[PDB]
Amino acid sequence: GMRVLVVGANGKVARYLLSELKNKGHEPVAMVRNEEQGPELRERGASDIVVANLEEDFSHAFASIDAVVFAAGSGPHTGADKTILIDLWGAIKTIQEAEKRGIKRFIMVSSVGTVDPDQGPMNMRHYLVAKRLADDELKRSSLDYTIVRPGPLSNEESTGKVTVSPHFSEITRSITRHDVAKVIAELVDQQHTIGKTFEVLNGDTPIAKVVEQL
Amino acid sequence: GMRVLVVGANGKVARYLLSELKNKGHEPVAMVRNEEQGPELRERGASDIVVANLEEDFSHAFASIDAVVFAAGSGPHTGADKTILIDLWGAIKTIQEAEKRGIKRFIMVSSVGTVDPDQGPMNMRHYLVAKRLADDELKRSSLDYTIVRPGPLSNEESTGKVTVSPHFSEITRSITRHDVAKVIAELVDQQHTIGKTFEVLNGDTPIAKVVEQL
Ligand SMILES: NC(=O)c1ccc[n+]([C@@H]2O[C@H](COP(=O)([O-])OP(=O)(O)OC[C@H]3O[C@@H](n4cnc5c(N)ncnc54)[C@H](OP(=O)(O)O)[C@@H]3O)[C@@H](O)[C@H]2O)c1
Ligand SMILES: NC(=O)c1ccc[n+]([C@@H]2O[C@H](COP(=O)([O-])OP(=O)(O)OC[C@H]3O[C@@H](n4cnc5c(N)ncnc54)[C@H](OP(=O)(O)O)[C@@H]3O)[C@@H](O)[C@H]2O)c1
Ligand SMILES: [Cl-]
Ligand SMILES: [Cl-]
Repeated sequence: GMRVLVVGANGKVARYLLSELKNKGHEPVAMVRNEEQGPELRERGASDIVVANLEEDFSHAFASIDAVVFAAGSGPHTGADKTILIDLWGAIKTIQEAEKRGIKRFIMVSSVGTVDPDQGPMNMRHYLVAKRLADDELKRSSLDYTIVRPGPLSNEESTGKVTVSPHFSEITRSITRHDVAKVIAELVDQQHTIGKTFEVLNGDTPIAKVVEQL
Repeated sequence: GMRVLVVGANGKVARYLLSELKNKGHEPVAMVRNEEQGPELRERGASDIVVANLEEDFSHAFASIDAVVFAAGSGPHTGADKTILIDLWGAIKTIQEAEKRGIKRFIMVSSVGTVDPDQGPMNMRHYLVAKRLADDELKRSSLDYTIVRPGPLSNEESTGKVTVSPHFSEITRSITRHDVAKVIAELVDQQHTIGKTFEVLNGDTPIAKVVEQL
């Protein structure tokens, strides 16, 4: 059972992820910007709460941690300034802090669209570049990484069933946030998933079996 | 005499740079987004004009080129989306295109503030990260690079006199855009400046002598 720091722990995927990690026998440590978000994240599955901000010194957050999941993001309501500062620069600093501390296991929540950002919708291209460049920083690191690139996210209830590819030639489906969380929790302690980058949609294959074959 | 592609050739520094390169015996090739900008850049010193856009396929621009100067930028009037897409992603693609083609000589026009972007003014921090990460991409490349980090830019007339440092412990001065252009033109064909990153302010030392000692 790993102590897993969830960076971005108040987000929609992350919230589900706290519960998925708990029920896999892990100890989810939720990182939050303000202390008042903590009580409900404990109800959702967090073992511990750490109050830290990616824009400030957040090194204290990484104390006694076995694995990091980067699930943070600025979102569609803050500017492209925050896409740079959170999704890209924040991720880069989380990676450096994990190396510094010797935390080997790192799961990146990325996105489809990142293999070829210049072919993505112009209105999204800045986001896709930010995600891509963060992925590349992880790929250049010494960490035991896995990069999960979900398709378009939905808020439907979990199906428990997905499809994966190193890279789909087209994206014609969505994935529920519940199911992304399930995928991450399934692979956090799977050594055979180290060094893997994959895209994930809802589909027909049970999540446990998909992860077995990654 | 080198054929020097000036990326961002319609900008304020770049415009002066066309003339500085010409009068050093180089052939400045101005890259512009639209053809109508070309006639005046020829008057300012350009030997040739190439019409290309960093957001589209611009590989044709790099034909018959000996050196690249990246002097492009989104500016304070477009969004942080364009800081990502031009200053960072555009630079990254220019670097890749230079490697692809075997163009060895690359001069980056960067900025002070990049050694420690989190200590810079919050309103500028996204820009400083973009510049920093572009600099790091160049530093990881196989190119014969020089990175010039000017201080705050001014539109005063050239003094011809500067101060340099690997990194100033404080910035209490500006530098004219004329003088930045002079610095770049001075070092483009100087082999001893390869692998050098430095900050540059106006000061007391003639530009030729500063470059001799880099
Ligand atoms: N939308 C899509 O269709 C789509 C597609 C592919 C990939 N994705 C990616 O999937 C990820 C997870 O999705 P999601 O729906 O869970 O996103 P979300 O609900 O926006 O989660 C983002 C979290 O990041 C946190 N955060 C923001 N700034 C922070 C900072 N400075 N320090 C620490 N935390 C900070 C937020 O905190 P607060 O609670 O304080 O706001 C929020 O809880 C996204 O981040 C996105 O990049 C999305
Ligand atoms: N302001 C400061 O105090 C300061 C301090 C330190 C460093 N700097 C850096 O110094 C650099 C040079 O300064 P400057 O004053 O010459 O800037 P500038 O006048 O804004 O020059 C930027 C140029 O980039 C071009 N450009 C924009 N998008 C492009 C694209 N997609 N493809 C090709 N070209 C594109 C613009 O073209 P158009 O002519 O079509 O607009 C413009 O000519 C800046 O880029 C900045 O990063 C500035
Ligand atoms: Cl793609
Ligand atoms: Cl600095």
